Amino acid sequence: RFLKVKNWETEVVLTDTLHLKSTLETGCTEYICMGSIMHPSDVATKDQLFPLAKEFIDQYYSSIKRFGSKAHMERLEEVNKEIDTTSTYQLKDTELIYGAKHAWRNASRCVGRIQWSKLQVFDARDCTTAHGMFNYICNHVKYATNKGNLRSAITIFPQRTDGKHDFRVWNSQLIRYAGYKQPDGSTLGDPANVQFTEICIQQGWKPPRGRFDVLPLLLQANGNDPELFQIPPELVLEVPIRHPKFEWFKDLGLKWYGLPAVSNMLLEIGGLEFSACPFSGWYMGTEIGVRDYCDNSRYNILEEVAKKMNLDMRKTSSLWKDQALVEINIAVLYSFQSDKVTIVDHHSATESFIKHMENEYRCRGGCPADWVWIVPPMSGSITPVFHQEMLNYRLTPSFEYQPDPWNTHVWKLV
Amino acid sequence: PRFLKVKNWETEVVLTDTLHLKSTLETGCTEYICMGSIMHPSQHARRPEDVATKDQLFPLAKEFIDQYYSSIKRFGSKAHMERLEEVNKEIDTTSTYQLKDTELIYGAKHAWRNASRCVGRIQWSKLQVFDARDCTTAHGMFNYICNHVKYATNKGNLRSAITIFPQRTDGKHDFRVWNSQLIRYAGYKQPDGSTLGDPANVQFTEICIQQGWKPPRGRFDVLPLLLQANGNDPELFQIPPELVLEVPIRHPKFEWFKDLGLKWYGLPAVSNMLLEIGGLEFSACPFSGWYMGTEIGVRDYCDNSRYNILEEVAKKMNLDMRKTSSLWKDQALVEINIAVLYSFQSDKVTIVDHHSATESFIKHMENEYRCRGGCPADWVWIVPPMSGSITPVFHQEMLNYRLTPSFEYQPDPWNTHVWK
Ligand code: HEM
Ligand code: HEM
Ligand SMILES: C[C@H](O)[C@H](O)[C@H]1CNc2nc(N)[nH]c(=O)c2N1
Ligand SMILES: C[C@H](O)[C@H](O)[C@H]1CNc2nc(N)[nH]c(=O)c2N1
Ligand SMILES: CNCCCc1cc(C)cc(N)n1
Ligand SMILES: CNCCCc1cc(C)cc(N)n1
Ligand SMILES: [Zn+2]
Repeated sequence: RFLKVKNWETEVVLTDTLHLKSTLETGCTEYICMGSIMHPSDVATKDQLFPLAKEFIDQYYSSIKRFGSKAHMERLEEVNKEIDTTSTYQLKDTELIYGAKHAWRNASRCVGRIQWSKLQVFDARDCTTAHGMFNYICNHVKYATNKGNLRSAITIFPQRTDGKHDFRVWNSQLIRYAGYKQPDGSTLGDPANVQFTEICIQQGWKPPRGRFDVLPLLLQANGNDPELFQIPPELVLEVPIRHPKFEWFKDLGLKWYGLPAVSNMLLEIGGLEFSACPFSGWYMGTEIGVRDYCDNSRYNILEEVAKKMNLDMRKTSSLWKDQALVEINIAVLYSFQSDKVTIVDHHSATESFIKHMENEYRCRGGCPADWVWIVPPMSGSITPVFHQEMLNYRLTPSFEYQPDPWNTHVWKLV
Repeated sequence: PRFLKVKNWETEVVLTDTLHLKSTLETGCTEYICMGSIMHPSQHARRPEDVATKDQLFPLAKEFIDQYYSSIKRFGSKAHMERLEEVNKEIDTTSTYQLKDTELIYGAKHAWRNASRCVGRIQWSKLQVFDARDCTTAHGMFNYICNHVKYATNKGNLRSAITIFPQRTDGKHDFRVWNSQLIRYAGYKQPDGSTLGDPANVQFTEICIQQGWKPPRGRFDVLPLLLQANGNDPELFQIPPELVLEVPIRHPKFEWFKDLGLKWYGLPAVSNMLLEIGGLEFSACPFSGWYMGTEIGVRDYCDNSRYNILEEVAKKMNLDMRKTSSLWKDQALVEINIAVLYSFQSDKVTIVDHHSATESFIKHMENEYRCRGGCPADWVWIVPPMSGSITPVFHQEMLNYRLTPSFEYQPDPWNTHVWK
């Protein structure tokens, strides 16, 4: 069986055979599409783990042209031994690297996947304490930041065992700014992080109470209560935002951090669950300029920018929001480029994704892709992905969402 | 199971959908694959190829009549049972049946109500329905369409309307409007290789010329109507220009913008879709409303395989066009959409910006969840093609499913018509 996808701007048609390899739910049914649901909705038994592990080992030995080899059969046998005796198993280094890259390659919501095979994998499965996690994460940040010449990386902590000894980074990203609700109902800093800021303050963090306080790391090892650590400031690269034409823009006092690093997701490889696996790349400009700065629930600077632009803010149909949004996004890109911090604009990024997508169809039989997430949050139809049909399905290895740790952790102190 | 929630991530409002339990045909998606960005994911239809047997048509007829009599707090009433028996005899003796005027109006309005790709549906029950089922010729079709266009245009105070020509019978006698919209501009393949006018319409424009249309060969030549009645060869008709309201595009600050010489028509009137009610297929059912500005200014003017005028606007704005990261395309894109909205509003032609339209749709969703238990919506199509996330629909989860009556796509008639 085959499925065709068409680009309505170029008329190119690609043929997806890879979707036959999926085996997890999309959330949709034959009569309902849930393609726009954010999350369409504790450990595997021995019998469940066996075929998951086999499927992965089979896929890895196939990836390296060794399917059916004596080394393939011996690995299968070895894995079955571990599951039988210990109810789990341990990946080889080569399998871990392969699995981490393919979770990225399989990430249907990610437009930056042309880069998937250039991922630096840091094996942290020997870590046992939150201090050790802090060390590993500092090394990751320093390596990935590379003085502005950003390099993709992931650090992988010990896999889940019984579910009572999970490793977790409680932060949603490694570097994010604090948010403080004020008595008058206003918000200082990032409104998205108000809740996590409260948790930190409660654990003993002394907040500077400013607009751009880098949050501390809150790190949990082996199921223990999480612990606070301050990332050394010299490892946090930041970019002050200015505009190439509006000299007043710098007077907004805006800045952002250079390294985007998701730390709250779960990496599944061969049925094993890596609940702490922070990974980092580099920014597409609209992530900061459209969402981070201009979401109503975020920094929400459209009004102030539009005021300084003297826009007619009485009618929506003046498109003052649209005009201000573009300029903010110009500033963001000009600022990172001036400081020689890696960043990609949404036009360049989506153009590379189409080339990546077509290469994937040729060499792999397809490329699962989430149009709802791939299309940038501004100027959608002037990017090539808008006109690109895409098929969404779930391949494993994969990155998965997981409950926030403060909703499931049971505390131990006092 | 028997309820699905959708969340708005800006407001945290959650809505609970039970209406999807009434969905009739396949979305194309499965457990394992989502086809939500496929233009035509499914060929699942309610009636086969053409002239159905009794056991194929009657169950669909009964379902629609049942739904209509339930809608008006009857069901099982005397008139409902007689209507069932009347449709039964009509199918028995003609292999089809005829809708009452009330059923036809109910069906048209509910096809619009069920149109998951339409952001305009808060207006769904305010639709003027012109019954053109007595039409027999392309000349009569022309007369019906002129009246529709004049009524709908209403000197700029646009009014939504649909004109419904006779239903399909055996599939060799279809009524068709060959135009994709009642009013579009021609597109001309130039000798060097470029394209003059609207590149979307090059094929249709060439069919028209091949049918004896004499093209003025300009950038905004209103195409003729190409009308097909009762399966005969289609015939060309020129819409009287006084019925075709147009808006010259100017900009409220760039005085040079008018010198671009751009304009657009006021009336968007889709004429290539198929209206399905109770198993009956109306292959010619032109419907019109009024524009959301982005439809002209983002897609019509700025798509690559359309008018592609970002280039010119950008030069005149003196933007840096060396690299993409200057966002010169984004910047010109905004100015063009400002001009369009300013131009329509200045001439008092109905138009809605994408901020107002998406706000109305969120309110329409809330209304529909409250009274109907759900609202089918296609996020891929509802979210505007610019500034997506500063509109409220971007942050609104939506469920998509296929309710009947409905508007369906159908093949372009020149791929299927056997000429005489
Ligand atoms: C290298 C440059 C990269 C770029 C430009 C990029 C870009 C993006 C963008 C724009 C999104 C949408 C995120 C949002 O709007 O919140 C995204 C999502 C995602 N990316 Fe990439 N990314 C990059 C690297 C990576 C790497 C290295 C990984 C994993 C090793 C990764 C995995 C993911 C995943 C799992 C998501 C989905 C996150 C979610 O659903 O919340 N990406 N990426
Ligand atoms: C009254 C104001 C209306 C507005 C502002 C509006 C807006 C829109 C927009 C922006 C689209 C996306 C189409 C595109 O981007 O090409 C659309 C699609 C659609 N609308 Fe509405 N619409 C209106 C009236 C109507 C009416 C009166 C009907 C039917 C009686 C209708 C039925 C549909 C259908 C069936 C589609 C899908 C068409 C397709 O897939 O090509 N709309 N509408
Ligand atoms: C591939 C993609 O589905 C296709 O280009 C769609 C996307 N969303 C759209 N949305 C609207 N309103 N109009 C369109 O033509 C499209 N095109
Ligand atoms: C409701 C909707 O699914 C939600 O707002 C999505 C839409 N598309 C997105 N696309 C990206 N890249 N990031 C997002 O957070 C979202 N949010
Ligand atoms: C959930 N989205 C937040 C940030 C997503 C992301 C991740 C990565 C690795 C790079 C990037 N540019 N963006
Ligand atoms: C492919 N759709 C083109 C036109 C869509 C449309 C239809 C109607 C009735 C109104 C509107 N504002 N837009
Ligand atoms: Zn789907």
